[PDB]
Amino acid sequence: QTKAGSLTIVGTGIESIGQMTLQALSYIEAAAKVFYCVIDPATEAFILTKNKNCVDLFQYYDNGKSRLNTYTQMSELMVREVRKGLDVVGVFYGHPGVFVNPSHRALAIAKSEGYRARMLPGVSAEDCLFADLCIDPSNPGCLTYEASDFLIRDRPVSIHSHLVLFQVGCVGIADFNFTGFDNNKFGVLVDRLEQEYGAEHPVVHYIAAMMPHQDPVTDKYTVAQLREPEIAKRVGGVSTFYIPPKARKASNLDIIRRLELLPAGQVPDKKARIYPANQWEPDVPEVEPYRPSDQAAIAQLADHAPPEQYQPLATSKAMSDVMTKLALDPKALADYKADHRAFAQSVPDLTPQERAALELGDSWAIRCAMKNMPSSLLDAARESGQNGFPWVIVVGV
Amino acid sequence: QTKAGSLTIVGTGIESIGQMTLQALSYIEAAAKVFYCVIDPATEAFILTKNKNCVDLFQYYDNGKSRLNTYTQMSELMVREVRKGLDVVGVFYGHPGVFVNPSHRALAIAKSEGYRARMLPGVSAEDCLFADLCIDPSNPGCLTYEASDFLIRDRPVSIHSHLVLFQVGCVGIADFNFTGFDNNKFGVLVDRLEQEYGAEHPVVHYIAAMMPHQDPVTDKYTVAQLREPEIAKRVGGVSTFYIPPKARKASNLDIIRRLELLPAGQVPDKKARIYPANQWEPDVPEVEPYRPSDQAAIAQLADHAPPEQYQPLATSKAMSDVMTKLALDPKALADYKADHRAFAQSVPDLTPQERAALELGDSWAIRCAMKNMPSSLLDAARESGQNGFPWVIVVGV
Ligand SMILES: Nc1ncnc2c1ncn2[C@@H]1O[C@H](CSCC[C@H](N)C(=O)O)[C@@H](O)[C@H]1O
Ligand SMILES: Nc1ncnc2c1ncn2[C@@H]1O[C@H](CSCC[C@H](N)C(=O)O)[C@@H](O)[C@H]1O
Ligand SMILES: O=C(O)CN(CCN(CC(=O)O)CC(=O)O)CC(=O)O
Ligand SMILES: [Mg+2]
Ligand SMILES: [Mg+2]
Ligand SMILES: [Mg+2]
Ligand SMILES: [Mg+2]
Repeated sequence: QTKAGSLTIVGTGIESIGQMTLQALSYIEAAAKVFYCVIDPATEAFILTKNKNCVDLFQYYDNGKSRLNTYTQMSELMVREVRKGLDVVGVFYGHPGVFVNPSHRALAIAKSEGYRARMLPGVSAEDCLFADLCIDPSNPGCLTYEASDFLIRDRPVSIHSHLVLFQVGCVGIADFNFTGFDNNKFGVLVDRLEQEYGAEHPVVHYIAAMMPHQDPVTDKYTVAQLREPEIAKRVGGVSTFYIPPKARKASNLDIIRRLELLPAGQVPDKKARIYPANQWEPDVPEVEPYRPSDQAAIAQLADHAPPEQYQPLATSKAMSDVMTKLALDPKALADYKADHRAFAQSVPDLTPQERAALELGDSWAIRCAMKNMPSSLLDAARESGQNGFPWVIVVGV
Repeated sequence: QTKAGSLTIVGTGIESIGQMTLQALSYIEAAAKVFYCVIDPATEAFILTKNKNCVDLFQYYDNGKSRLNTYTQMSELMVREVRKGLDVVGVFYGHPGVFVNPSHRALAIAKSEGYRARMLPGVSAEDCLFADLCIDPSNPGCLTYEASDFLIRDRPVSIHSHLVLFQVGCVGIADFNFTGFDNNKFGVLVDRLEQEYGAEHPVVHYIAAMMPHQDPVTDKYTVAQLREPEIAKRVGGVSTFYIPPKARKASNLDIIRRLELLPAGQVPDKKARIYPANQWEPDVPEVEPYRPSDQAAIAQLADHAPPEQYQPLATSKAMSDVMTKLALDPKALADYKADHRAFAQSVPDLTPQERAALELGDSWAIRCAMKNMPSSLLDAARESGQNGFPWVIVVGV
């Protein structure tokens, strides 16, 4: 049925220790063997306190050694231990599948040979970028590329959307050196940005803080300023560029008609923007945070009561404790998945409904047991024909 | 100098409890007041065990009430408490700035009025998508849009890169209903996908697991199949689409020359792919994981030793403990930032070098204190002219 051995690949996030997820920590602690690739030493020291059997993958880089040969070796070290029947965890900084080769290789090999294989997501450098630069990828869309790939494959830009470029400090480099990369082809990237955006358009040099007390680098330059030797020298191995839009894109009349966004009149202007505006975009006008409509909405707070169809939390200590244990104890989760009914029978202090919900394991049953559903909602809701009960959208266009 | 009151906005991730970051948890526990917007009840119950003063923001939605008026109210509830001098935490599921309006509004208002304001990144639905579908945004680039915005602004697609569309279950809808959205304009999205990709191109319906024991939905359909009523009905409020590339893009000869990727010969073919290949892409041929070059690299593992310029961890329990405390205790971090020297003096058992590094607070000093730097590296490295010491790149194109 199920052969011995598994591979779980997890992330640490970017900022030391704090940006690791609770589940990444729990799998590191439970593992028989840990392999890791991180930048900062505080995160390294933290990992070594959590498991007695760790190996640093960074020792498999070398001067003039092809990165592809290093990545083949990193992946094989992990899969060898999986073949021996061990529960193996690989750890990469940030998100372990965002701009990472050996994680995807090791997982695909493990899966093809019939072992359990999973990647757990983490916080990427792009996630940090959205938080520190105060932008949302939804407004007005986001394009993300590797800088060398961007140039070699002539990947398209959209002047109306966000652009994010990773690896701007090693344009055209296939190998490794411990002292760092000589970024002498950086001018080729700058020529492309001049062609697409113009010499006076802004580019933001972004470096997320790796230690908890440090501030991020968020330095705006013109495309032309990147040609200056003193500025170009600041771009290194953990540098990312953000290039904001040049203009606002107009609406399509045919789509406005078919989606019925009309009172036989007209919608707002393409530059009638929702507060707040993108502060990096050139010549962006100031947007009013408290318009008359905003003021009227705030005035309604005084007499507000929860709507009749709102579903209040109504659970117990015993149920909350078991759901927390399933999220934070990998051994308990494996036991539950192997036999829902046996596991559910063994949990003390659960109510009859709570016990029945765990026996089934269905999402809607568990939700039903933990939230009170009013009669007004169920009379209008249409339950059978959950799939159609989680509706929490927090943005509008 | 510094007025009373602060706003910190944090995320919970997508999968219940486990995908919260260690720092998000620590700020929730330290807060004077917590405001939250989450989908699953186990995460809600968990938050309420961590702070005694919480408010559910979901109660400010209502039937036929504009989402913009709800978002104005959500933001004002948070900022009102900041103005009173309290340390306030707002909590949104996933990443709190990815497809979220009220977080960016509240933070911008707080910052403009002179209060401390910060967003901490979290794990988004797109982060989960990369992990569960086994793709990397770097290969071959990624475009991300809101589905209604995609249609109304006629946003461009690239047939050679990844495409991700959020909010495919509420095409054209500006308001709210507790029983869910009537997605009767879904056919308009399908027409656009047919125009761009063709009727037989794959589309993956993705729903990340929200509870720890459930599997994700990863269902492939043709564009044509989305017109069938039984399939269209499965798309809801937590549905995202992934559309894989149609073809491989060729290399630019001028860039190959200027980056010097030539031995007076030729590079690999545009479909000479690195293992593993994208399994969702149509008519993708099978790629060999163990080529002769892979086999030779693995053979070198037997006689491997760490290179002479490798930097081993060399720290102490006292130093590791303080760096962990700064990441996990917001009060300790604030104390350290207010007076580096006073804080550093008060930590017992630190060595002279460790103590001096904390007094300074500079990244390179702390790194120097925790890692042994060999003489071979420093003779070639060029320290002064760290910025140019973190070089850990884990992918090649
Ligand atoms: N502290 C930091 N700030 C900004 N970008 C960073 C960074 N650390 C790494 N990067 C980006 O990531 C590239 C290395 S690739 C590894 C990325 C990592 N898995 C992640 O999830 O983000 C760098 O060249 C840079 O573009
Ligand atoms: N469990 C899930 N699986 C896939 N997509 C999801 C999801 N939950 C939310 N989404 C996506 O997010 C949209 C709501 S917008 C909020 C997104 C959230 N802040 C995040 O970081 O991901 C949904 O319409 C859907 O496109
Ligand atoms: O050639 C294409 O197909 C790509 N663009 C063509 C126009 N490109 C060129 C560019 O990036 O400048 C975008 C544009 O400028 O309109 C249209 C499309 O999305 O299919
Ligand atoms: Mg993690
Ligand atoms: Mg253009
Ligand atoms: Mg979080
Ligand atoms: Mg096209």
